[PDB]
Amino acid sequence: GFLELERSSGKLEWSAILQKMASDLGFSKILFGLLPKDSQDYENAFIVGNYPAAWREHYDRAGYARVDPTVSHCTQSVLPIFWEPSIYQTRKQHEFFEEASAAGLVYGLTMPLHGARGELGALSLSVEAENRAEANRFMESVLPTLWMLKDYALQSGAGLAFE
Amino acid sequence: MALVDGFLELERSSGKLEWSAILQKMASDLGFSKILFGLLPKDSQDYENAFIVGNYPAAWREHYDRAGYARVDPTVSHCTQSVLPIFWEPSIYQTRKQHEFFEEASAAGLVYGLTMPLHGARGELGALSLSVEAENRAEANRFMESVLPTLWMLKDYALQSGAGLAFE
Ligand SMILES: O=C(Oc1c(Br)cc(Br)cc1CNC(=O)c1ccccc1[N+](=O)[O-])c1ccccc1Cl
Ligand SMILES: O=C(Oc1c(Br)cc(Br)cc1CNC(=O)c1ccccc1[N+](=O)[O-])c1ccccc1Cl
Repeated sequence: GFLELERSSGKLEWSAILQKMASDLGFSKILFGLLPKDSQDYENAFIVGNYPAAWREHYDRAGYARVDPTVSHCTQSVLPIFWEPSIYQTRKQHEFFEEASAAGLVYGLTMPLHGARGELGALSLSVEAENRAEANRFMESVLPTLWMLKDYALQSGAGLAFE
Repeated sequence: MALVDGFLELERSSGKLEWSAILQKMASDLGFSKILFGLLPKDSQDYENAFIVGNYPAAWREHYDRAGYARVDPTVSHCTQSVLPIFWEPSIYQTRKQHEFFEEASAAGLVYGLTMPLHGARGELGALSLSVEAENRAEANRFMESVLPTLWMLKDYALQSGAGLAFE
C-alpha cells in the first residue's frame, strides 16, 4: 500500500504522502503527471510533486513536452526510460538536459503511466548522486519497489485527477 | 542493469511458440505453475478471440470460451477498472455464478494465484494470470508476497513485448 494515499483527501495530502514515499526510498525530487483519455494537452496536465516551481513554469513556457525525450517514450512504452546521456539526441534535447540539470534534475528515470481508462502519465523521480554510475547503482537497488509504486500512484491519482 | 537482463529474452524471441516457451519458463523458474497471458487490442471486448499464451489446460480454455466465463470472471471486470493485482481469494467470487466459476476453475487445478491487469501504451487490454501450487492459501500467499516485486516488473515486460507479437 497505498494505505495512506487512499485514506488521504485532497491533492495537498496526496502529494505529501507520495513525496515522502519517494524520499524514504532515496529520491529527492518527483513529478507525477497525468492526462485523461485522448488528451495531448501537456501544458494542462494534472501535476503533483516537488520539482522546483520555476522549472515547471519554464518547462511549460518553452514547450519542452515537444523536446523532452521521456514524453514520446511514454506514448510508446510501459517500461521505464532512464535519464541516460544517449536519450538526449538533438541540440534542443542537449539544452533541455542542461536546463533540467541547472534545476538540479540530472539523474533519474521516468516511469510511463497507462491507466485502466486510457489515462496517460509519467512518474519521474530524480536522485542526488556524485556521478551517474552512483545514481544507476542506487536506482537498480530500488527498481522493483519503484515499479510497484508507480502503479499504486497511477491507480490512486487517476481518481483524484479526473473523478 | 543485471536486474532486468533475464527479461531481455522476451524481445529476442522469434514467433509465438518461442515467446510462450520463454514466458512459461520465467514463471515456472519464479515458482508459479500455470500461466495465461491474454491480450486484446484497443476498444475490443472480444475475449473469445483474444491473443492467448500459456499452459492452462486446453479443455479449460475451451470451456471458458464456451461457457462465456469472461462475463462473470471477477478478474476480467477488475482488469477493466485497475492496474493493480487481484489475488484469487474466496472473497472475489461473490455471485452464485462466480462461485460456479471458482468451482470449475478449481477442478482445472487453478485455485491459488493472482491476475495482473495489463494496459498497454496503445490501448491494449490484457491480463497475466499465474497459478500457485501450495498446501493452503496462507502458504500460497506467503510465496506470492515473496516474488511480487519481480512479478510486477515481469508483467510489464511481458506486456510490452507481447503487444508487439500480437498486433505489431
Ligand atoms: O508529466 C509529464 O511530463 C512532464 C511535464 Br507535463 C512537466 C515536467 Br516539469 C516534466 C515532465 C516529465 N519530464 C521529466 O520529469 C524529466 C525527464 C527527464 C529529464 C528531466 C526531466 N525534468 O526535469 O522535467 C508527462 C509525460 C508523459 C505523459 C504525460 C505526462 Cl502529464
Ligand atoms: O485473458 C483474459 O481472460 C481470460 C480468458 Br480470455 C481465458 C481464460 Br481460460 C482465463 C482468463 C482470465 N482468468 C483467469 O486466468 C482466472 C482468474 C482467476 C481464477 C481462475 C482463472 N482461470 O483459471 O480462468 C483477459 C482478462 C482481462 C482482459 C483481457 C483479457 Cl484477454
